Amino acid sequence: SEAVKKWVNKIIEENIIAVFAKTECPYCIKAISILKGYNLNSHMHVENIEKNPDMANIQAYLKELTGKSSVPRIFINKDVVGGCDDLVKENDEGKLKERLQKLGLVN
Ligand SMILES: [Fe+3]
Ligand SMILES: [Fe+3]
Repeated sequence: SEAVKKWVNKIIEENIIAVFAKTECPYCIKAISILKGYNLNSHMHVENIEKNPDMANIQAYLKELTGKSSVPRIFINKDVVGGCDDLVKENDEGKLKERLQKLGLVN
């Protein structure tokens, strides 16, 4: 499906911060909370791909784009951040703040 790919693409391209998640997903919730902690709400979109008839297609495409099919899947300005563990590594090592500074999202 070109449709599925185009839909995922629109989410990644129209939102600087894009998070693909699922229902009752602790590491989705943790990653989303970290990002909101940087006051990124206005530029974030969270998509629950479990509430979707094409979940498996979406997951397979996210694997093609990022190397993993699991949620959460996190993109920042179309760059692959990865999962919540990747986000925690970038956050602790100063890379997440640098990303956001280059985007004008944090001073
Ligand atoms: Fe449950
Ligand atoms: Fe949505």
